[PDB]
Amino acid sequence: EYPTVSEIPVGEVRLYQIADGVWSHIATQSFDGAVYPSNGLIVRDGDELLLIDTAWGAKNTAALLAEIEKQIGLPVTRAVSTHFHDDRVGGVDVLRAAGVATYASPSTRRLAEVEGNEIPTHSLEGLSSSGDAVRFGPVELFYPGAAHSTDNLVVYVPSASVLYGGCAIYELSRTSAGNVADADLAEWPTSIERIQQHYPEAQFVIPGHGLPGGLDLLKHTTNVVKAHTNR
Ligand SMILES: [Zn+2]
Ligand SMILES: [Zn+2]
Repeated sequence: EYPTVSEIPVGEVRLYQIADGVWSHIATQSFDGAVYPSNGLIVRDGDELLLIDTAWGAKNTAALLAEIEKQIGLPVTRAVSTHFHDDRVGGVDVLRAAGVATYASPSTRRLAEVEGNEIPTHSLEGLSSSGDAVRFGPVELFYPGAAHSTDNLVVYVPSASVLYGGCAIYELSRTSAGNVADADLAEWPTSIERIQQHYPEAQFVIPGHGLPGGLDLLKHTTNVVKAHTNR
């Protein structure tokens, strides 16, 4: 039922309905000869849509917009990128050209610039300190603290009890650390516990990469990160 790499041709995107007015988007990218899936989120905002994260590249992100307009048929008016990596900002230029207002925290925008990645236009205030939350249309944005990256945000949809962890949260099948080049291993379990404290009622938890689950994914991620810490 949830799509994997084997169900997604190169440069295509799939939409998966999680709950009423809430979808994930799933795309793939090839890295060093292996193929990785990646998730974002789409949340209905009345008669418009809010996008969370690009689909990891210009071509994928163009495909995403085409699939949204085919399947849902409401305008994507705003996009939020949850950290500075290319799976989150890669395609911001496509979105911007298409008339989508692109947003990220000032932390994310600065780190994207340093990496020479695409840079969302707008800055999101009110997310600079661990435990900070702001409402953005139909979602709450939450800065849990440094984890996968120092700027990583999580997104909650209160209407549907959907928690989107992005790349701060690992799927259950992931048994060893992923890309930790930009991580704060020391703080990552603390940051996960802020998430648990703030969204204990979450019914659906979506990782940045791989299969949705429940709140078990939070402790799962903590285990993996602590094991890596002790490598
Ligand atoms: Zn990342
Ligand atoms: Zn990622």
